[PDB]
Amino acid sequence: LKNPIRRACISIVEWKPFEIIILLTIFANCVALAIYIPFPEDDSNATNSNLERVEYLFLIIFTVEAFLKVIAYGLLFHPNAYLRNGWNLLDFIIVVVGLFSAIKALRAFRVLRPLRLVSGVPSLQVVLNSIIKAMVPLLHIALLVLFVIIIYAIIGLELFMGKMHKTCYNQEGIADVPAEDDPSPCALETGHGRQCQNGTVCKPGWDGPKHGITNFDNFAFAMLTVFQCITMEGWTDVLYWVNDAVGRDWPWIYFVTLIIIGSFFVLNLVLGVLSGEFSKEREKAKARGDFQKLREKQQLEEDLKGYLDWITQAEDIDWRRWNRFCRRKCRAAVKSNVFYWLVIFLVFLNTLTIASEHYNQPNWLTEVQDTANKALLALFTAEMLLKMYSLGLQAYFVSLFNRFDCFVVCGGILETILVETKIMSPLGISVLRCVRLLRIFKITRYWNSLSNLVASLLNSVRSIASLLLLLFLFIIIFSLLGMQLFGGKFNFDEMQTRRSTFDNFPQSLLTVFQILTGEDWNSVMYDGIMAYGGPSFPGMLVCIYFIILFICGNYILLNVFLAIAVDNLADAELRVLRVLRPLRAINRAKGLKHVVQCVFVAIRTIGNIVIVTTLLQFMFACIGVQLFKGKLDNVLAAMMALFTVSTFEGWPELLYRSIDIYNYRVEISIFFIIYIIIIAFFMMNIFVGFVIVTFQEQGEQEYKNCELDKNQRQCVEYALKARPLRRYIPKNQHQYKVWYVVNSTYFEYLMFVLILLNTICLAMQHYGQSCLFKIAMNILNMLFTGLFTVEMILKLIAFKPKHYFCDAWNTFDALIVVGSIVDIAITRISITFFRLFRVMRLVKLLSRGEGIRTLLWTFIKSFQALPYVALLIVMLFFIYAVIGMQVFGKIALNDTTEINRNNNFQTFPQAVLLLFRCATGEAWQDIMLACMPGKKCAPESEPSNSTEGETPCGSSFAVFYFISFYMLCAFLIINLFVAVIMDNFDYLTRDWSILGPHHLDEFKRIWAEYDPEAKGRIKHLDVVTLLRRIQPPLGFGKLCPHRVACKRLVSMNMPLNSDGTVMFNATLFALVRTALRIKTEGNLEQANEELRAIIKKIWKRTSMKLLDQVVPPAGD
Ligand SMILES: COCC(CCO[C@H]1CC[C@@]2(C)C(=CC[C@H]3[C@@H]4C[C@@H]5O[C@]6(CC[C@@H](C)CO6)[C@@H](C)[C@@H]5[C@@]4(C)CC[C@@H]32)C1)COC
Repeated sequence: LKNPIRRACISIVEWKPFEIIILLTIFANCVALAIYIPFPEDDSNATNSNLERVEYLFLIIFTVEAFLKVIAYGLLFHPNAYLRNGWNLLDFIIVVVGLFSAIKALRAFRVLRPLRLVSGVPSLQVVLNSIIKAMVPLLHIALLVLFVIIIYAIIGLELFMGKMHKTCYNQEGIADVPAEDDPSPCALETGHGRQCQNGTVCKPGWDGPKHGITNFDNFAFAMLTVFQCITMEGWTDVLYWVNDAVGRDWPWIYFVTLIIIGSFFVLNLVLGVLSGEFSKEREKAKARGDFQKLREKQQLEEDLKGYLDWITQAEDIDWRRWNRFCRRKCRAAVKSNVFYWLVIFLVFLNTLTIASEHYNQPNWLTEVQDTANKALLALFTAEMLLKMYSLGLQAYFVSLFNRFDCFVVCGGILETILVETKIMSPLGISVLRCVRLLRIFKITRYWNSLSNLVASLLNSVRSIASLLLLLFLFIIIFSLLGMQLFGGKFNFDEMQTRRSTFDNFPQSLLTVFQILTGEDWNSVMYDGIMAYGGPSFPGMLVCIYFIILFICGNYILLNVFLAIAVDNLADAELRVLRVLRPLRAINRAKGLKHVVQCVFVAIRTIGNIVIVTTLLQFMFACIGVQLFKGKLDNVLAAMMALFTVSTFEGWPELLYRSIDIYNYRVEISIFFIIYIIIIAFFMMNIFVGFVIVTFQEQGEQEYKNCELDKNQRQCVEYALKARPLRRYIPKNQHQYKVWYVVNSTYFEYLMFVLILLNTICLAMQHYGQSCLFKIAMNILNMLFTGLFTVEMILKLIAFKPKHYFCDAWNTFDALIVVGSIVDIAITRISITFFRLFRVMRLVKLLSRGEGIRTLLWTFIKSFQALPYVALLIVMLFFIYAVIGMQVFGKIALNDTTEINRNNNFQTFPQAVLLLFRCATGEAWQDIMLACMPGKKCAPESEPSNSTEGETPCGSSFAVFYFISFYMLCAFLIINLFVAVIMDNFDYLTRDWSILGPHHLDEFKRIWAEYDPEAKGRIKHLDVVTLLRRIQPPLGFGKLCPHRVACKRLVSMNMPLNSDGTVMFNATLFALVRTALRIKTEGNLEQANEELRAIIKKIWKRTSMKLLDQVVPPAGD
């Protein structure tokens, strides 16, 4: 605290150019660290030598800036988070520089420098703050995944402990396989791993993972494997591996349960993000009403144009006289609808003429195609001057739509004039055809169903710019960190050209992008860990770097998808055909027939959008193939055919294959971006249309309130049905005191730590097995069983066995006890559920998350509209499963040809498995490509001698059928998501911020619990002793028994039925009165209307009139 001169004279240096120069310095540092040519070890080629010295200048300017800030602010620089981050970065940099100068791991902290750029730039701090704040309330949800990612993993340790040790090394350290087949053990019960290679040896070894990484031993490896499986990428590979290793049909249930739990968790996270976004899309947005401001702006524009037309009419209604007379006729003629129809027909005909190019290269007609184009200019000019003559000079020119048309036509005529002469790289025909596409924008003026969409697309870019910049900066920092960590260490002791590397900046950036997309990232991570950190205790430090790079990346992309949701918010602002019974049976809900009707009535608009996108593709393909891709399918079908393998699963495969003409017009790939991006918007816009359709399907079911209020009506109808309970407690006081004290936070914590160390005994079981650790875990298991028996004995007798089988959680722990006593009576595969019971005790931790279990109570109990969609999806599976049997019979299972014993189809359960695998999108393109007309299918039948060279297996129709199946399944799961989010809208997106009605319900449950006496008639001298604390949020304040004693004892009359008898229902009604607004005695109008309209229109209580016997003491 010192401000005579220096503090006053140093806080003045806060110029805008000062921050500009600081940002320029940061950008220069980022560029300097960008190249930093990596070397194996200390190669001073005069480049890194100078980059070493530049760091001195950067450090000194940063530290003088920090000193200025510290002097200016004193003990206020530190509390700010970003200032503290910058100070810590600077301290680390100066410390490492000093340590190096005194005499290289800390150099990676320099990579953290670009983050400081976001510390000062506006319009980015707010975005990052909103992003980090949105995910906080959902953090608890993420914790659940941890439990899951442990639980099932433990199951594997029980069932797949060292099941990959046995191999099929042919002679000595070499398996009898082409380095691809899993050397499954020569099991005593044959059927899997037969290893019939005419001379085989089955010996223990490591022939599982490509590097011995994802083996189920070494529990951390099991966790890595289950995490890799839970991301929906390559789980079929490990499923086939384990099925070949141990046997068929036994373990698939585990993976199916894992995948369905993962899907449910994804749904839950999406609903949580929905609630987080809705908490701000309406609140604080309807307040300022910026949408109303935009509506006012467009209304003002419309009114201005109308009044200007009025003024033009007024001036026109009265040398020059002939010109004025012709002005009226010119202004009247252009407004005729016949003229507009003729003009639009001419424009469409000309656009068809310029689009008549069918990729041919003739000469007799191409010349005819030339001159007419020039005439089109006249056809695109006559209106123009008329709009400059019929309408005002400054009126028509200023509309933000027709001005674009003027620019387009002027550019087109100038380009035509230019291409009339010679020009290198003309592109004139391309841009002329592109502006002919813009003629359809006039067609877009009519039928505004696309004009509104394109206006929303134009609007959304300004908001999405910040998010895309943040994502680009994020991938930049992560690419820099990846380049620093490896720096060309991808030797692998091999020669084959790896598809990715971290030696140069662009290749590292594209590798990071590919990892973020999740395509083949597992193999890249395996290679990265095997480069230096071989499987061991310190070798896993690399692996975590990948994991974060996915989640913190993907979530952001999902947040970008949430931004897309915000953009959406911006867009919202003949054999066995006897199965007809379900069609008649499912006609009861009637909640989806309207959905089908809306979909099949909007399919026309969907097809029109598909057609216009196909026309755009035709234009782009014509331009590209006429200008490039010169041969040393079709201009409107080749892109579609590529898209059949480029559905966002295969375009990364295209990049993967093309990373090896070569660079001749690679922009098509980026075109394959933009088009897909256009789809990724317009289809999303169609989905946004579907959103509106869902808003019409389910969002229009709000009907009329027909009650006193909107939320207080819900409170009244919720607090009038609440009834008091008793909660009987037995006579045993000592044992129940032991329950209250011992069986409490202490007991649950000790149970959690003991089961955790039990897992450390079983989850962390020794790799392979050792006799010492074996007997250690045996005796520890005996001790655990003993302590479990002791705890259940003290929880059984002390709980008054009469009351033992009453509570629901008591029955749950009773089931746990019965599992334990099964354990002690059997202490064995397929019966070792008791150990799972121990991991089932981990599920008990979820109970301790009562605050989150309500979420579960709203999901698993949400099975009200779920049965209808579930029946629809299972009948879809039935109809699409039984139909494939006869058409794909004799599937021709063969080893290592993508159709094998694991890929078998003739068996019904395996066919279901295959169709489920295709449903999730796990490389179903290969499945589609595995059924060709020329492929032989089980040449065992008598007329299969290939006499005519014909394979009796067409199967060239499953592509369209499976595409339709994928679309239907995606639409149905979207429908179920909409159903569940609508079911939980009055639960999650409610007023849960501070004073949500569910908080009132929880406090009602507290009232049912907070009064242990349960005497029914609680005295006024007794409620002050215990019921003094009523409710913090709803109550007036912490001035018990009543903060407003006068109001709460006069308006709510002091209850004195029997020595101050208070009724639970009467007290709840009093709390409602505190929430509602009715005055003291003499409120006959509002109070009597509320209490007598109960019979008719407020809360139907014609029966159970007991309220009209307890309220007259208080209210009636
Ligand atoms: C009482 O509250 C309702 C009321 C009336 C208006 O209803 C709105 C409620 C949210 C709702 C249904 C609306 C628009 C965008 C909808 C989202 C589009 C995204 O599409 C998905 C589907 C899966 C992905 C393919 C893309 O993301 C979802 C995550 C997202 C979505 C289905 C979540 C729910 C959203 C309309 C006032 O609310 C403003």
